[PDB]
Amino acid sequence: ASEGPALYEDPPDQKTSPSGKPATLKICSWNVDGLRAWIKKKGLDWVKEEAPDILCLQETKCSENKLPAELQELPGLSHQYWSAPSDKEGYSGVGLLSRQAPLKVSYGIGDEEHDQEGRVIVAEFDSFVLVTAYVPNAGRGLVRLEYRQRWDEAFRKFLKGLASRKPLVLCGDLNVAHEEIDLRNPKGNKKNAGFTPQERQGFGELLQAVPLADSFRHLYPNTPYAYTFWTYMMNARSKNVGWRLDYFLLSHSLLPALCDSKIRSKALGSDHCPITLYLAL
Repeated sequence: ASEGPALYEDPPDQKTSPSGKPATLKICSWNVDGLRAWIKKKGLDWVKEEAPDILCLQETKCSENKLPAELQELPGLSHQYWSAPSDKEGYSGVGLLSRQAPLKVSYGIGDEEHDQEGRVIVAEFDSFVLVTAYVPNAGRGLVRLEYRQRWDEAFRKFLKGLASRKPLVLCGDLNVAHEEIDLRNPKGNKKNAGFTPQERQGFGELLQAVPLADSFRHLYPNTPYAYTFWTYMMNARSKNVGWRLDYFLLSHSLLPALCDSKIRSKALGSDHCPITLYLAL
């Protein structure tokens, strides 16, 4: 490869808003790459250290009926909701674990075509709606890119609907590095899943249509080498050859409440690292 190590030190946790209000809500999002594999790699021990109010998980690869028992040993996240593929098999899948029960939990995006792979959970709270998503990969050889574009449109229109009623927080694996700054090797990936012009545009359209703001990039518009994903292959993580695929996207009305948007680079357990959002609601 042409890449060597590129340093990134995630700055300190800013736990107060620009107005001086302390953070009241702490959300953590993490593509676990297999719930049971993740647990075996002591992912839960890190959740305990982070002590989030809400935990959102993607790629659980686990049915709602076959959760591992250790999730019961998770103290302050007793309200747990799961969505998995309708075929009841072990792939994709998302989860949402919360300190308090949402006003309402929904699954999918109200479109039968896009709701069969357990990719979305909607949790409505008093002052905002939380959506966690595992966006369909464009696929090897981009064989699923045409569907991904259909997904992008439907998902975008769905979120616009939600945001019309309450402020929206979208988090999870959106499977795209928006800009060149969001991955280590933009040049060699323009025709690969996660950095096709199609996918990058879909992200821009998402920000515009709903509308939503990239919380991390809002606070750190010029910070390079901040990634949330590295291939297991090729010693990529140690060299920091990665992609920023995991986001917290906020309604514009929530920006005054934005305290910080973190990337927990050193937390192991998956090929993705956790991200954490501080909000002063």
